[PDB]
Amino acid sequence: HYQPKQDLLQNRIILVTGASDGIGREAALTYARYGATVILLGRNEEKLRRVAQHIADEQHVQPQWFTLDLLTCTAEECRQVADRIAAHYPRLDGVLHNAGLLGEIGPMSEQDPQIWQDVMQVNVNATFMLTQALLPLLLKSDAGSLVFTSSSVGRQGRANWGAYATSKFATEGMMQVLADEYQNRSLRVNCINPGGTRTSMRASAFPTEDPQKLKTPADIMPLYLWLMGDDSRRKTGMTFDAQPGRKPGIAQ
Amino acid sequence: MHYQPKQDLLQNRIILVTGASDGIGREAALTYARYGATVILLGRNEEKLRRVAQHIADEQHVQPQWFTLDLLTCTAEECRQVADRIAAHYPRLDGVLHNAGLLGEIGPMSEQDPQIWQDVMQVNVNATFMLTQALLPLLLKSDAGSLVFTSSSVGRQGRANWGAYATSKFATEGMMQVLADEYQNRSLRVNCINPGGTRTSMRASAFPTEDPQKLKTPADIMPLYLWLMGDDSRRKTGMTFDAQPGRKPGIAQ
Ligand SMILES: NC(=O)c1ccc[n+]([C@@H]2O[C@H](COP(=O)([O-])OP(=O)(O)OC[C@H]3O[C@@H](n4cnc5c(N)ncnc54)[C@H](OP(=O)(O)O)[C@@H]3O)[C@@H](O)[C@H]2O)c1
Ligand SMILES: NC(=O)c1ccc[n+]([C@@H]2O[C@H](COP(=O)([O-])OP(=O)(O)OC[C@H]3O[C@@H](n4cnc5c(N)ncnc54)[C@H](OP(=O)(O)O)[C@@H]3O)[C@@H](O)[C@H]2O)c1
Ligand SMILES: [Cl-]
Repeated sequence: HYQPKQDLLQNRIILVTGASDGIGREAALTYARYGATVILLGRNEEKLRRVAQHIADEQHVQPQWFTLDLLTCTAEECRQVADRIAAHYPRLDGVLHNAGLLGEIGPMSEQDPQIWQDVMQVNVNATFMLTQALLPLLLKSDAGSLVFTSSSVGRQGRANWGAYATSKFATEGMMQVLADEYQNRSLRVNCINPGGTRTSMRASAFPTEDPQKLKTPADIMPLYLWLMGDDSRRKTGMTFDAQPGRKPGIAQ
Repeated sequence: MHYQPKQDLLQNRIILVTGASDGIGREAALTYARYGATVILLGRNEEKLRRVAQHIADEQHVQPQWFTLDLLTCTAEECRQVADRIAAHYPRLDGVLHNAGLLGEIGPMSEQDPQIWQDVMQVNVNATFMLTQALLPLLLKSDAGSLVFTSSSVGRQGRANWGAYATSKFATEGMMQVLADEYQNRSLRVNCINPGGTRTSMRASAFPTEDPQKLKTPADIMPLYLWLMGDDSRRKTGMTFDAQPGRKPGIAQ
């Protein structure tokens, strides 16, 4: 139902994490198609260069990319990325925290403790540290938009989703704290729950699922566009479902 | 909450309490012993733990055992070693109260110390998970085990300046729900308790201008703690309960 003009994001500088594949890749491509100056973040250089070349072929402007491994980045290793961005851009109008680690799908009694900690580190701790590093740039926007990525399991825990579900609950908590802090300020903060979407992470979570029964990243982009454009400027502290009527769990 | 069980409610129940050296955990340990339980005290401060054990020994004439485990510094191995020590002395665990928690510092996200943030997540989420995992076999030996996590009002709705702590309490609720779902067809029930504003040092740290005399004490909120460990709550799982349902979240006015 949301069909914005093709220049919705013209002149908006938007950073996308996990831009090298799946939903983040589609978000980067789509934001560029809608006029934005996109900044790509990921850990795999070759995958990032590929997405950037795809965007340059269509927009005739090469977007910049930065590699940052959220699992191993120390507190200072995130601020360094913000300094590099600040050297080339005067502000950030949007930040989409899309990067995420699934970890292990299995019972709590078997959850590998190191993997548990890695999931919490990428999805929660490093996501927080990166956010802290980028807030100054976000506050230079006339109406900045900060978006975190949750999941169906971020609102209702489900058996065998261990660290990932716990990390998505944490994500919603973090978003709500930030939304309240910036309530009457220039920055809005919200979460997007994409719902079951056709990506390799989803296929790993549900190996018996038929991915053709799922919506594609392209299909769920309207919400992604809406949160970065001016139509959502009065909305903060909310978790929005990209697929409100989708039955949670494996596709039937 | 007018729950007033018989004084023998927890007779022949082995219950482990973390953060048993002060505040709510200390009160829970004393109260469970008074209601008949064989209490196991966990904390990081040996001297504090010994004092609480002695206090229970003075009244029950049966001194409960204590184990030291620092949740901020423990490894998965150290949790298994404690569960192994417990299994050596006890045949099961009928209850586990995860009461231990770290507040961190009240302040905006832009100012949050990343090391303190990590410390809060480590104690409240990661170490709480590791200990849970280590204790599941003992809990499953109970006829009706009860696993209880401790949340907060900010674990249901995030508010400004609560940073790592609010985030960790959301995580706590999530972890509890995963566990409840996994054990719903087994003998173990899993729930959360939100004690509400209670007169403790952590509460004073969270609200430095609050008059603590306007708060209920840990003793005053015990009915829910007893209820969750006794047979009257055996068909309840996956829920988050408020010890003070008639209190508006926030500073005491
Ligand atoms: N697809 C779904 O059904 C679904 C449902 C609900 C929520 N989500 C959420 O949607 C987001 C995107 O996931 P997706 O399905 O698109 O999965 P995906 O294709 O695996 O993409 C995940 C992205 O996160 C990046 N990433 C993982 N670990 C990283 C690290 N340590 N440092 C930096 N980047 C890292 C990945 O980089 P690499 O390319 O190097 O792997 C990748 O770009 C996640 O937050 C996920 O939890 C997805
Ligand atoms: N008081 C409230 O108004 C309130 C409200 C909502 C939720 N809660 C929750 O209630 C629980 C109890 O809090 P409280 O108010 O009783 O706080 P408290 O008086 O500070 O007690 C905290 C307990 O946790 C233990 N602890 C802290 N860090 C530890 C560590 N690294 N390793 C092992 N144990 C550690 C403490 O040990 P030490 O004795 O060595 O310091 C202490 O026994 C917490 O989970 C808290 O989040 C409290
Ligand atoms: Cl021993």
